[PDB]
Order: sequence, then structure tokens, then C-alpha cells
Amino acid sequence: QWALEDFEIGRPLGKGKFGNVYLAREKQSKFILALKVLFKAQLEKAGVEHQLRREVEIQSHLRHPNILRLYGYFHDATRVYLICEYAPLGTVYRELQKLSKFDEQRTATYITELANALSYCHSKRVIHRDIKPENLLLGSAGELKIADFGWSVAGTLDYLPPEMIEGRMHDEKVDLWSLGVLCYEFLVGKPPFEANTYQETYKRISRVEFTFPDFVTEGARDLISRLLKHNPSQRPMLREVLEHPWITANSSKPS
Ligand SMILES: CC(C)n1nc(-c2ccc(NC(=O)/C=C/C(=O)c3ccc(F)c(C(F)(F)F)c3)cc2)c2c(N)ncnc21
Ligand SMILES: [Cl-]
Repeated sequence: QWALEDFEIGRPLGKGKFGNVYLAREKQSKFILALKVLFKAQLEKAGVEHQLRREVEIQSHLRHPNILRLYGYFHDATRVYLICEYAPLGTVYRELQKLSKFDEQRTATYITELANALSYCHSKRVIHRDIKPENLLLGSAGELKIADFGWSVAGTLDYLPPEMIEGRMHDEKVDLWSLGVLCYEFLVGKPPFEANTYQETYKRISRVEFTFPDFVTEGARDLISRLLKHNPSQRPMLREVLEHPWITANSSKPS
């Protein structure tokens, strides 16, 4: 029902391949938000029309504080427009470049917010990803928000669990593996399986080979070792992560 004439456009927040993201403002309420413009050309060049169909109807019927909200959408027969929540503080990725690594307080809270978001997703029968730092945005108070970034703004091997790479079947447990890769990146400043080649990285993931720098504490080492298990069924539940000693002792956001 929306139309482009309903919005004022500000500066470009990101130019990508499929399109751009602009700062915008609904004319009636003066509400600030983000507007994605997707080119039907590039959508036509590839085959995602059905894939585009999916995400939208889902994200629409999806309301949670740690999940970027999608408000609406519309088209003009050459372009596709998405209306999203605007997240003023930017990307967790850029923060990690600025600070190098996070402290246990900051990390424990991020993990808490991610676990809550993921647990909501599971309840609505949904499995997301790859929750890479570049797909994690920040609200005005500093609170994390899962975007499921369109790449309108690594490799992606570093965040995939063993079962997904090797060709085997996978379930909700893939999210617990991601959570542990992320927890480690937050405290150390790089993912635990990073390497100069795709081959070595593969090898380290499938064989779960990684180590800690001295400064990582035992309660941290403990939670990460429990998420990073080759056998998916041996990975904890989201619920047990929220109640972990290291989490409860360092997180400022309640479960
Ligand atoms: C750069 C800055 C930091 N930035 N970026 C955002 C931002 C956050 C989320 C999105 N959402 C999407 O892109 C969704 C795309 C798709 O569902 C999709 C579906 C089917 C496809 F085939 C595809 C395709 F990619 F294959 F085409 C995509 C977009 C921008 C943002 C924000 N909301 N607030 C503040 N700053 C912000
Ligand atoms: Cl092993």
C-alpha cells in the first residue's frame, strides 16, 4: 500500500550490488527509518524472486527487540523497496575494528541478546545465520539487532559448523555453533578457525582444532568449549547458555 512519495530521502548508508540503503523519513509522522532499494534487474539477473518472496512475509510477522524490524514493502515495476528499522550506532563489525576486542561484560551481554533472539526464532520455527559481526547492528543505547543483511554494503567458511560444510543434514543446533564462534571472536578479535587458506580452515573446523590466548578466563573457555562440539546433539540448549555461570556473572541484560 506504501508509495515512494510517502518518504523523504537522506544520505546513502550503504551501496551494494543488489541496491542501496538510504536514511529516510516518513512524511506524515517525521519518523526516521531505513529504506532499501533493490533493482529488479539484478534480481532478474539471478534467481531469487521466490527467495525474496520468502524472507519478507517471514520478517513481517516477526516482532522482537533484538531483531531488526521490517515494517513494510512495495514496488514500482523496476525496483523493490524495503522499509526497515533504523539502527543509529551501526555494525558490531565496525565496533570490533575500533576496539580490537571486547571485554567480558560487553561480550556476555551480546551473547545474551543473541541467545534471546535465536530462541524466539526457534519458537516461530526459524533458523537464521550466519550472525556474522557485519550482520549485527546496534540500536541507540548500544543493544544488538540481528539484521539478516542484504549485502548492499571471512569467507564465509569461518562461521559454518562441520555438518553444513561436509554435506550432511542440519538442524537448530547450527545456531549454537555460530554462537560459540562469535563468543570467541568478541573476546579475541578473530574467529577461532581463521587461516591463510580455505583448506587449513576446513581442516580446523571439521577436526575442531582451536586454542585460547592466555587472557581468556576459565568461565569463558568453558562456555566456548561447550558450544564448539562436532556432534550437534552434544551442543547445549539456548536455555542453558542463558543460565551459564559466566553469562549470569558478566551480562548486564537479564535473560
Ligand atoms: C549499512 C548500514 C549500517 N545499515 N544497513 C542497514 C540494513 C539492515 C538490514 C537490511 N535488510 C536487507 O538487506 C534484506 C534483504 C533481503 O531480505 C533479501 C531477500 C532476498 C534476496 F534475494 C536478497 C538478495 F540479497 F539476494 F538480493 C535479499 C538492509 C540494510 C541498516 C539499518 N536498518 N539501520 C541503520 N543502518 C543500516
Ligand atoms: Cl573431533
